Amino acid sequence: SMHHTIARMNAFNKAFANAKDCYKKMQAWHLLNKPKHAFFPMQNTPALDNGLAALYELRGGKEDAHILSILSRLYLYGAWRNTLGIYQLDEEIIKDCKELPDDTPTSIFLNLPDWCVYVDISSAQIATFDDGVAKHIKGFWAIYDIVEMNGINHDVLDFVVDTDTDDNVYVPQPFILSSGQSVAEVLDYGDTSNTLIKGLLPYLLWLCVAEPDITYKGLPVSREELTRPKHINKKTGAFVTPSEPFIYQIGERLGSEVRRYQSIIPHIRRGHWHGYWQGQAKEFRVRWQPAVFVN
Amino acid sequence: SMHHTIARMNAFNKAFANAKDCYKKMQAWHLLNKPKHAFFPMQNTPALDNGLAALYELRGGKEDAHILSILSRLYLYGAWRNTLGIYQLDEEIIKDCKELPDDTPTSIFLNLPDWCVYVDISSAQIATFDDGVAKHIKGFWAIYDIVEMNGINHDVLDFVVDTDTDDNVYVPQPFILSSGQSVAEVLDYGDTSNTLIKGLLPYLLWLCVAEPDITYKGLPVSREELTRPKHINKKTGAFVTPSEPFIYQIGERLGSEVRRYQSIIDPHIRRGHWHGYWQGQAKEFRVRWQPAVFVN
Repeated sequence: SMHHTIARMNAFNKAFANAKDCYKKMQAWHLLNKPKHAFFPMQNTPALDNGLAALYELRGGKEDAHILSILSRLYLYGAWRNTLGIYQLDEEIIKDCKELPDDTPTSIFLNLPDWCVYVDISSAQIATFDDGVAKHIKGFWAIYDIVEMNGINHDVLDFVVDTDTDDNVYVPQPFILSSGQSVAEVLDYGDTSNTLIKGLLPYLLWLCVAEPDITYKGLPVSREELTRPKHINKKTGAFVTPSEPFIYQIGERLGSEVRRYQSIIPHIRRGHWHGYWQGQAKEFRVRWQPAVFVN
Repeated sequence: SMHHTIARMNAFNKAFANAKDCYKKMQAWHLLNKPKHAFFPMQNTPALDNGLAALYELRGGKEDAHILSILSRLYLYGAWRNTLGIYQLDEEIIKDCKELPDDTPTSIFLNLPDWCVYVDISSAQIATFDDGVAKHIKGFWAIYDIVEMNGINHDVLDFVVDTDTDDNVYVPQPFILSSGQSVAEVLDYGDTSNTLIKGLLPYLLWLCVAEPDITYKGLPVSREELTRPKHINKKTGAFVTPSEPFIYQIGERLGSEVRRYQSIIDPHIRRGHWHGYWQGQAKEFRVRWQPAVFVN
């Protein structure tokens, strides 16, 4: 079957007929500017379509839900349509991804493989509120952004929640990274959004660490393999985009190992992230600590 | 209007006709044993009703959902009906209660005023899963329990989620306090349940700290007042139970200042948070609320 994300993206592309032209504009901007991490800034989305810019210029247009939905979606799909990476977390790893080492640097989240990735965490049974209603979080997109605040561009990681519903709120939730501070400092000093983000970072960390457990159709994908540069027509400048999503498993091998322990039935000590230091010119390391089997 | 918790409790008391007798048995047990914190242990609920005990003895009775629900509800309501304390958190404070310090002792959660309290956190917009469905957490009960694990008694705080739904899962989620350890240790080191509980602890802390903001119908209720001994008919041994809930506000005064600052702004507000610290040998703990401040 077609993934519900792809079906909703296609339906949006039909219902907003200018979407493909907007994606073409975004590509042009990216080729012009060549940003270090993002594909196209959320800030520039109003400029992409003149009718949307006009409606957005009306009083209350900057707080309209439908218009921000379309703009957020243009930003999201414009970055994501170039790779269509879907990463499904193994349930045994879901139940063990709970937190990050509190001293974790924001810089580590600059290590994502693409401009935008989709992460499937449905087994985590996390919910949220598109206000007025509680909904199951099927997954989320992580997508880079460039935000100019008081004269300076800032590296931001935006999170877009996917509840697989018609009225899904696609508005991104930002998480600043352009500082030498830690996750706790950005998140915990400076909140609904922050709480949500703080829950999603342990899952996203798999696409940032040096030693992940990523497989494609059962074959291991190394970190070098994941980062291996993709090949934009060099004589035409056009973008080539996938016709189907690329669906990976994260932590399947690990899960498989855990599933063997449970089959035996004397106890399992679950895995977790583990992080530490490396006085001056210090460094960070985070590695997964696998579940171990005792007695 | 009648609070939904009370309506569901009455409907349960009607649908399970032996409930009141079971509550009387619990009272007798309490008077015999006089535990330090709990009213009646979850462990003894199968013994309360013979038909339920018989169905519980069947293969798969132990894991049956309906039975477990009845037992859970007897345990919950038997303690809670003696006080009917409902504590509603103020919107401005709910929003600033996010976590505790990891160092926070488990012992501090022995400071609750009743055997069982209900906390209304509707505005926190927290959700959960009665499996297959996502639901809004309207509130939760915190209720003490006493559990023998491997031959020894243990002090436990149980959490019961309230989603205000017919098929609500009333099964308690335990949290051990007998250790002398900290929240982070008991929880994180040792999880779905643990995660939920971790989220709930910041709200429950208001009923444990030395300087809370609790008001009843606009009147301050001090910690000494809250903790004052209640009056069991001394000649008869009967329990007297409230006919209506006692509804308190937590953080209403605090919220009012915060509202005030917003009014002026309509300059910034630094939000409040819990703040904790130490007090080398024979050390002690302190937690206090840090209020929101107005800047510029």
